[PDB]
Amino acid sequence: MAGCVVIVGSGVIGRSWAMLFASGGFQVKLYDIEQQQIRNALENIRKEMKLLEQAGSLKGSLSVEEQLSLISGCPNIQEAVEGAMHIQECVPEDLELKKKIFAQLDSIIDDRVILSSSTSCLMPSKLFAGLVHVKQCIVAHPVNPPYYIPLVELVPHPETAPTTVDRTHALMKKIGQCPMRVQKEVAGFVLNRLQYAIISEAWRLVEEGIVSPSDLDLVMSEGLGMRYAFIGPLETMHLNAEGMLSYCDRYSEGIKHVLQTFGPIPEFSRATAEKVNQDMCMKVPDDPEHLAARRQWRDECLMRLAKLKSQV
Ligand SMILES: NC(=O)c1ccc[n+]([C@@H]2O[C@H](COP(=O)([O-])OP(=O)(O)OC[C@H]3O[C@@H](n4cnc5c(N)ncnc54)[C@H](O)[C@@H]3O)[C@@H](O)[C@H]2O)c1
Ligand SMILES: [Cl-]
Repeated sequence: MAGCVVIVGSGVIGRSWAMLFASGGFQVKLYDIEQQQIRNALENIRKEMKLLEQAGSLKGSLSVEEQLSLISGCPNIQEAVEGAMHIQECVPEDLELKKKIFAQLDSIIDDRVILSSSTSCLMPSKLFAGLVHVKQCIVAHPVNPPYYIPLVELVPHPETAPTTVDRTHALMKKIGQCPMRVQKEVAGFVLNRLQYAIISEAWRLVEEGIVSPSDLDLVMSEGLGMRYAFIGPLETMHLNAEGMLSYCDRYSEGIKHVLQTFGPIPEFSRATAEKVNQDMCMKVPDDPEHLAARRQWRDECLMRLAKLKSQV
């Protein structure tokens, strides 16, 4: 009864979105510039949904067969977007390519559909520059693997209509994800700014030999990361003293003292990358089979954690 959802780009992220939207009861049309990618996407989604069902990880109440019947290939973009209510773009991370596609869509779409990019790093102000339908534009950035990790960052353009944000929020909630709002665009949005703050100090600590990369990673996974699975950094402050003000009173002099001892932004030189890599390879060799085995274990853990979080 409501429009379908269109996925523009049936790759890694496109396929995950398709599964998310199908589980919410939405009709999904998969478009790609390569028709073979639509065919492969439909085959891989069929195979993955069977795997999820067997793991007990398939979302919502609809059967495998119900959800799969919601997803079809649609190689014609005009037909795909006709009557759509949401278009999620999932083409490669390339500003000129995204702007081209958006300019094509701009000339054919109606005033109700929402146009949403999956981009992890491009600014809405550049993506949607000069578009007639700029009010309908938004970034909805997911976290890979989005079927297990629910966070979606919603990042508007300055001229994005509030209704676009609210509609997109409600849509993300219906499919089971966890939308949040980035009020004004900034480099890295929110998630990558925190991630890169951590990477930057970790890199310096290991380059300096304060700890090995493997021990630094245990400091996170047997320590700080266990807390962060459930509570964010600001709530941690709140709970680790008698409230946030108490925590600042106790610890803020120290936080400043520690931060004032930070080294400069790394170069991330090839020489240092190679030394870090040599260390990483002791635990996880950088050939395809070893990397894929470790990612499969990672994803199983993510899936089990998602299930735990849903119960508490
Ligand atoms: N971990 C991730 O992979 C990840 C996580 C979050 C966000 N993102 C973002 O999602 C977007 C897509 O990433 P991906 O990893 O799924 O890319 P991908 O390379 O897996 O898939 C891209 C798809 O776009 C298709 N394509 C290329 N040009 C096209 C065009 N003109 N029109 C239609 N389709 C076209 C390709 O054929 C391909 O199937 C990127 O902006 C990326 O930054 C990726
Ligand atoms: Cl270099």
